[PDB]
This record gives sequence, C-alpha cells and structure tokens, in this order.
Amino acid sequence: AQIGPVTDLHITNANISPDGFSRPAVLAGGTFPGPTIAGNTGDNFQITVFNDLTDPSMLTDTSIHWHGLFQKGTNWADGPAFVTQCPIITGQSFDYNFNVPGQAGTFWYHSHLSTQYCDGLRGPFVVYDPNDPNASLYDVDDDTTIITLADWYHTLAQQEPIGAAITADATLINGLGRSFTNTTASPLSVITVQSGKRYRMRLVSISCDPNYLFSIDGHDMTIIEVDGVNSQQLTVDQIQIFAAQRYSFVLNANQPVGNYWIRAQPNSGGQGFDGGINSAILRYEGATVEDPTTTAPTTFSNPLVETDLHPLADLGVPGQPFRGGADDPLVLNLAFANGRFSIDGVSFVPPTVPVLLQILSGAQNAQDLLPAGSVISLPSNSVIEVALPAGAAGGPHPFHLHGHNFAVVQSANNATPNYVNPIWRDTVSIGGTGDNVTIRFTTNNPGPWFLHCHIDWHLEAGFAIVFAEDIPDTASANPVPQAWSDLCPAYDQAHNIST
Ligand SMILES: *[C@@H]1O[C@H](CO)[C@@H](O[C@@H]2O[C@H](CO)[C@@H](O[C@@H]3O[C@H](CO)[C@@H](O)[C@H](O)[C@@H]3O)[C@H](O)[C@H]2NC(C)=O)[C@H](O)[C@H]1NC(C)=O
Ligand SMILES: *[C@@H]1O[C@H](CO)[C@@H](O[C@@H]2O[C@H](CO)[C@@H](O[C@@H]3O[C@H](CO)[C@@H](O)[C@H](O)[C@@H]3O)[C@H](O)[C@H]2NC(C)=O)[C@H](O)[C@H]1NC(C)=O
Ligand SMILES: [Cu+2]
Ligand SMILES: [Cu+2]
Ligand SMILES: [Cu+2]
Ligand SMILES: [Cu+2]
Ligand code: NA
Repeated sequence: AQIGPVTDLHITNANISPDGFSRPAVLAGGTFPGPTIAGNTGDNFQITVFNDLTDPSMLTDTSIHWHGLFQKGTNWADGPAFVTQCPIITGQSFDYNFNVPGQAGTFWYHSHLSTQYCDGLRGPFVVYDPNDPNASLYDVDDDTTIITLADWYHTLAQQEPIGAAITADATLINGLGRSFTNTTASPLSVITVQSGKRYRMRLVSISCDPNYLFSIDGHDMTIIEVDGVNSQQLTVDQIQIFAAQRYSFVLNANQPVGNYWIRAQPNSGGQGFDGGINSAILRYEGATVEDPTTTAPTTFSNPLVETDLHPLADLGVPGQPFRGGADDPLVLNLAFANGRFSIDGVSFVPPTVPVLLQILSGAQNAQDLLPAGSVISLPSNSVIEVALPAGAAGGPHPFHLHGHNFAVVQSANNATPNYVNPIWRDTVSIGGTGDNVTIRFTTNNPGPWFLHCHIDWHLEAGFAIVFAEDIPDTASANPVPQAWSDLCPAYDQAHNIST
C-alpha cells in the first residue's frame, strides 16, 4: 500500500538480503526500497519521521530530503544536513510539514546525511494529478507500475574510502537482483501486465552512483514525463537514466503473452546478464511461470537522446538566446584532485551551523556564510544561467539543484544550445570532456538551495556548493516551527558540539 500524504515514517536498522547476501541496513518503513509516499498535487504532506536508529556503523542520526519538491516557503523542511537543518537524533521524531503546489509527477525520498542513503534509506514519492493531461494515454497507474533501479553494496557506506571509485555488488530492480560475484539464483522481481492494457511505468533511479541502460525486450517505451515535467510523447527502445532522474513511459502490453527480460546495465560493476544479474522479468497474465528466453539487440536503434525531449506545456526558456544572456550568468569550475572534488576552487565540507540557521541569525551576505567560499548568493526575481563544463574525473556527473527545476539549454555530447524548447528537469548529466551542459531558471524561491553531483560518493568528497537565493527575504519567506528550532540544540548537545 502507498502511505501519505499524512503519515508516520519509522527509520530502523535491520538485516536484508536483496541479492542473497545478508547485511545490515538503514530502512524506511522496514523495507528496501522504502514504501511509496503519495498524494495529489497541491496536497499538504506531513511526514513525521521517527529516528529509531541504533547501529553507529551506518550513523544513528538522520535527515530526509524530498527530491524534486520545491519547498517554497518551507526551506526548513528540505532535508539536506547542515544546509537546511541539523540531523534528527535517535529516539526523536520530526514532522516534515510542507505543501506541493503546482507540481505533479514522479519523485523520491532519501537520507541526506553523509552517504547514509546508500545504506538503504531510499523510496518513491508520487504526486498524482487528478486532471493529468496525459491521463488518456494509459489505463493503469498505481504502486504496481513504479519501477525502481538501485545500486547495492556489500560493504557498509561508512567503510567506503572518500574520493574513491566505489563499485556496487548488485543491481536491484524493485528491490531484488543478483550479485555480480558469487552469483546465486536469488529471486528476481516480476512486473505483471495484462495483454492489451497500457501502463504508466514510473521509472525511478534511486542510485547512489551508476547510470543504467534500461530496456525491456520486445517492447518500446513512450516517454511522457521527465523529472516531474510532462513531455511530448517520445518513443524509445532504451533509456540511459542517471542517478536520481525519473521518467514516466507508456508500456503497451502489445506483444505475445509470455515472459520478457527487463534489463538495467550499470556503467560500472557487472557487465552483461550472466546468471540473471542486471535483470528483472516482465510477465504477462497467463504466461508460464518461468524465466524469459528473450534476447537484447546488439545495438538499440532508438535510444533516448536528451535533446529529443520537449515539454508538453509551452515552457520556453527564460532570458536571451545566447550564452551569458541572463541577469546572473555563471560558469562553475568543476574539478577533482587527490581524492577531493571542488567547485570554484573550494571543496564542500558541511558547516557546523546549517546555512539556513546562519541566515536566520542575521548573516546576510554570502561572504559572511560558512563554509567560506561554498555559498554563492543569487539575486531575487532574476534569470540565472549556470554553465557546468565537464572534465572532472569520475564522470558523467549528474548535477542536481534543490528548490527548482531548470531548462536544459545545452545537453551532453552536443555542442548546440537550445533557447526555444528544451526539456526542463532537476538532475542532468554534464557529459564528457569538452561539453558545456548549461541550465537556466528564475529566482522566485527564497532560501539556501544545494547544488551538487548526485553520485553520493562525490558529494561526500566535496562536489557541491550552496545557492543562497534571495538572502534578504529568506527569513520572512520561511517561518520556522519550534521543532525545527529545537533540532540544532538537541543535535549539538548529543554530540558534545559547542556553537
Ligand atoms: C561554457 O559556456 C560559458 C558561457 O555560458 C563560457 O564562458 C565564457 O568563458 C570565457 C573564458 O573561457 C570568458 O571569457 C574570458 O573572460 C575573462 C574576463 O572575465 C577574460 O579575462 C578572458 O580573456 C576571456 O575573455 C567569458 O566571460 C565566459 N562567458 C560568456 C562567453 O558568456 C565557457 O568558456 C564555456 N566552456 C566551455 C568548456 O566550452
Ligand atoms: C543537438 O542539439 C540541437 C539543439 O537542441 C538539436 O537541434 C535541433 O534539432 C531539431 C530536430 O531536428 C530541430 O527541430 C526541427 O526544426 C525543423 C526546422 O524548423 C522542423 O521542421 C522540425 O519539425 C523540427 O522541429 C531544431 O531546430 C534544432 N535546434 C537547433 C537550435 O539547432 C540537434 O538535433 C541535436 N543533435 C542530435 C544529433 O540530436
Ligand atoms: Cu536526491
Ligand atoms: Cu534534491
Ligand atoms: Cu560526480
Ligand atoms: Cu541534495
Ligand atoms: Na524565452
């Protein structure tokens, strides 16, 4: 069952074996992935998060981010530790109480403390639209049509060297999959469809690192949503999905009744499908209960290319149709050396006082804010352009901005910008050497918004900056509840920190 929009959510430790290997984890709702949190557009969500964690090897503190939800007027509820809150300590709870005006689509939630979400705290978050403009394109859209793609590690996250190339041990599709080494024939996930029906498959990358080449043997996929943004219909036979991205696609159950492989090939870790790694099963009602015998093609003839996507609505692009054609045009210098990432020469290390609390205490320019050199102020009611030229080791890096979606004016592997009708999204691959992926948005949401690579190991190694958007209006725009004001005293007391 789905839970929400008003619900408790318990965060616990437990042993799980999603690939046949047992390890302890950090779980929401007792499962991996966590339960789907759902509601309708414009609803009030009140997710009362109970931190019941006791195993220090995966951290006993926590904080949860609602990925892709703008949090306008509720920056305090966004979740990134030491940006918008101090962590929730064990034995305490915290009500994330916010609204989702003007958004409908496929989202997710995850820990936003250190690398904790890799240890299991990740789940889907769906905001349905009772008047969805895409409703007539499918018959079925429910918890059974959500498809999660996850990397899974046998080593606990707090034992992964910082700045290292860290590699997974299994791909999990809907929480199940087989290990790349010492492979055992553990259960594969089954997605069941009825011949002749059309399904809104909600594809969610809950990855900590790899991107996946996703396909379904014998089927194609008609994209209708990208990171919460409705798209024109685009039919593809493969989707390369980077960490934290989402797509909705229509699956037409129009092939013979039978069993078909669902494939998710990561860019690192196990290659291919030997022993049923990187796999799940599409089963038609009435098919024999047996593994598929289908083949992938050698090459995919209609892969997704990001510049082929266009919004369903006339969203346009803010600003002027040339590089630098914005009120506040930025170019970030994105680098890696010696185990640490940097942005504009500064490696991110979380501050002791959350950025939002520094601003509410009266710090009002970005040079007064800690960490020094990690906070960039943005002016209010202005067009922002951010160029993100690639080249730093460990790519391709999927960059994500909190508080906002953005027009993708220039995509990976294509030097041509689009100032007319690019897709809007919230997490974008910045590509390869010599690329100049560029985003634009307008500043109508006061508060400190994280910008970072969504490969969680990279964030931990410093690949982040904070956009302090409209510092002067942050306090009036974001009134804070007493329970939020209580978090930093409680946290600092528990950890013997003075501030
Ligand atoms: C990606 O696109 C951005 C624009 O969105 C390019 O930024 C431009 O970069 C050049 C330097 O590479 C800048 O010109 C330089 O400016 C300094 C003065 O600040 C001057 O001392 C240098 O002689 C040179 O003129 C320019 O200001 C900047 N912005 C623009 C053109 O709008 C960036 O180079 C592109 N990166 C890649 C890898 O393609
Ligand atoms: C590289 O990225 C550029 C920019 O996003 C892509 O260029 C765009 O290509 C589209 C598709 O061909 C062009 O739209 C077409 O316009 C024609 C002529 O008006 C119209 O008859 C078609 O109905 C269609 O809309 C679009 O104008 C063009 N934009 C720019 C700024 O060049 C390009 O396709 C990408 N390259 C690859 C290999 O995908
Ligand atoms: Cu996220
Ligand atoms: Cu986010
Ligand atoms: Cu990265
Ligand atoms: Cu983040
Ligand atoms: Na425009």
